Parts: sequence; structure tokens; C-alpha cells
Amino acid sequence: GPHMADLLLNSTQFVQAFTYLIQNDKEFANKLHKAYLN
Amino acid sequence: GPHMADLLLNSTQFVQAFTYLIQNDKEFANKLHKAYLNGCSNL
Amino acid sequence: DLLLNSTQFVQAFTYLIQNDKEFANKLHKAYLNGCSNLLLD
Repeated sequence: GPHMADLLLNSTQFVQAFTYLIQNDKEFANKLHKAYLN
Repeated sequence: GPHMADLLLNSTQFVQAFTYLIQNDKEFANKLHKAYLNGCSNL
Repeated sequence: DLLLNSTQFVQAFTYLIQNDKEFANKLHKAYLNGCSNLLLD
């Protein structure tokens, strides 16, 4: 039984999934800076 | 409870929910921010 | 290195996820994968 609350984007598992993604995606920061400009 | 699988967000709903959460949830935003910094300095 | 602050980052991220479809989908796949683990155990 995963809970209804466990599937919210801000739950542990997802934050973990996202931060891992962001922290490790080499291009992410460029994509991010280039996007402050625009 | 209900059938959890039915909570599954499509890519458009996903972008809506994320935007909302990153804009109104300080904890959420800061964790993503720190992942950004770390990424920067690590890479 | 620019190094945005958390105010600047939210704005940039919000913009990114709304406009760069490649990146949004990447996050969305991350999310689906998390969902899969949870739901299909």
C-alpha cells in the first residue's frame, strides 16, 4: 500500500528522482542559464 | 483506498503541477536549487 | 559561472519546464520511472 500522498511530485521519492536528475544532467545548467536570459 | 495508478499525470498535467509546487513550496524549490548548485560545482 | 539564486532559479526553472519540451519530458520520464517503482512495486 503506497499512499495517495506518496504520488505527489514533492514526496521523497520524486524529489530524490529529480534532484538526482538535475545534479547529474551535464547540459541542465546551460539550459537553465540560457533560460534566464529568455 | 482508491486505485493509485489513476493518479498518473500526463506530461501536460505534470508541467502544471510541478510549476505550482516549485512556486509555492519553499522546501521543494530549495532542494531543486541545491541540486543545481551541486551539479554546477561538481560538473 | 553565473550561479543563480533561489529566486532566479525558480523563474528560470519555471520558464525552462514550460518551453523546452525535451527537458520537461526528461523530468516526466524521471517521474514515470518513480511511479513505476512505487505502483508496480
